[PDB]
Amino acid sequence: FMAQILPIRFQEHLQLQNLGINPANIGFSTLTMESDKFICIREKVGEQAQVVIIDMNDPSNPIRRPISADSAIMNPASKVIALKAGKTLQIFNIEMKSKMKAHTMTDDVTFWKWISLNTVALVTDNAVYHWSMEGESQPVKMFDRHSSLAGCQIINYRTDAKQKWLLLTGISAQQNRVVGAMQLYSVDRKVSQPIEGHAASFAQFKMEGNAEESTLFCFAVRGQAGGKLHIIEVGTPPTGNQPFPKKAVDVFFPPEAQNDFPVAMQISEKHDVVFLITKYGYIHLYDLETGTCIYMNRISGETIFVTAPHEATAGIIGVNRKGQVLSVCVEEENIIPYITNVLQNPDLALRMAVRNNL
Ligand SMILES: O=S(=O)(Nc1nc(O)c(Cc2ccc(Br)cc2)s1)c1cccc2ccccc12
Repeated sequence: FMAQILPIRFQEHLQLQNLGINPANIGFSTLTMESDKFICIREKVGEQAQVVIIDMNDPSNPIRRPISADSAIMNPASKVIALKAGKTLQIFNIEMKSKMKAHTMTDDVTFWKWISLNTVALVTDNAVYHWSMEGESQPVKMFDRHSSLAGCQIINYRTDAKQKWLLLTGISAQQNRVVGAMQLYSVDRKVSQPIEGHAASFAQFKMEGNAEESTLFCFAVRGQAGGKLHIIEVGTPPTGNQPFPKKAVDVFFPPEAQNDFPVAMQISEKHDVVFLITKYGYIHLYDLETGTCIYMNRISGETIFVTAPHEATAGIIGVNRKGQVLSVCVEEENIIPYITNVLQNPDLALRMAVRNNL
């Protein structure tokens, strides 16, 4: 019953191979998507290093230039790009064709990412730094790396909106298993906590009855107990708030997907829904308040290796290994019908309508 309506809208936005990208460069080491505004690809054509910027508002006109960099990340919003070569980092203003700032690190930066409109996080083998793109400031060390992530491939770093909670995520091969290792750091406490996790995100959520938003930490893991997802408030509730009761739910994997595991998460600011993507190209939806699983489906035939928030729909946008650029968001008009008649969870249907963010 109601087999035809879905709680999500799937969209294809682009096929990068149709825009002249070599499929060999459609991967984590050469293609970045730091927000839904831009895709940046490093390509070696003949002997020439080139960097291609796809403006998602004008994608059929990619800009391609000879630029030598080990890594290239567009600003989430501005026409500004961070470039790295060896231990030397530069931030460049594209629109004004001008160098903004440069810095030479002592240690190699193995992973970097824009964490805000104006700040780029730098991960080295032993520490994490934040670097403002503005003014004269140098990178500032935020914390030292926990031994539990030693030797990991770093896969993500992110913060809460207030930049008081910092999360570093790595994976390692333990025999034939991919084991996720996170470090959660409290700026104010100066304390780290090691956490077995594969994908996470922070979120701000206003509980019924509270005047102030709660800062939530959501992570998903496939460990020895199977797939689990946790939704936890970090630190102490804002003055006047009740605390958010911790939620813990299973994360399902079908029998034919024993080697699947979580790889990405984004949280809808408008809908209070967690989007979880797996290595095999499945998407899951969970309610942020309860952890309730809303929907699961395989949405991509290829691994989706990078994601970002999709701002226009308060959804998730990603790029798969073949170059499909795809998004998923809540279908606002069919979500409650689906919850009512397919999930048959009227409490969730009621709570979503009472939030009234549809
Ligand atoms: O749009 S650009 O400004 N194109 C450029 N092409 C060349 O050749 C540039 C050369 C240049 C060297 C030194 C300075 Br200072 C300024 C520009 S800048 C640009 C700058 C930085 C990174 C880019 C990556 C992909 C596409 C264009 C890029």
